[PDB]
Amino acid sequence: SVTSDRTYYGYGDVSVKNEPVNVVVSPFSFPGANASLSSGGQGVFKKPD
Amino acid sequence: SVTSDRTYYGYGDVSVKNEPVNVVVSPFSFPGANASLSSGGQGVFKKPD
Ligand SMILES: [Ca+2]
Ligand SMILES: [Ca+2]
Ligand SMILES: [Ca+2]
Repeated sequence: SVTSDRTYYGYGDVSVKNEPVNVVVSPFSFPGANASLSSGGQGVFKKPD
Repeated sequence: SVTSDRTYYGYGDVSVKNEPVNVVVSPFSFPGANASLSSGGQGVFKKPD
């Protein structure tokens, strides 16, 4: 007696939470400790991490 | 839902404090002590430091 509207459903959800990367900074204080940078000087400074 | 502005930062500082050199002067009083410089005289005067 009923004319069914033939439509059933399925569903799902997608969760995009974080950003791809975290650029953790540990800044450099390049004259350093137990060192010295003078005017006109020339050299190299290294920070591994 | 958010469109991230994808920019992270890193930083560091450089410390140029001193001038390259210190010209310590210890002046000379060349007629010296226990010596004598006369008019028209000729000679040599030495200061090691
Ligand atoms: Ca993050
Ligand atoms: Ca140098
Ligand atoms: Ca100085």
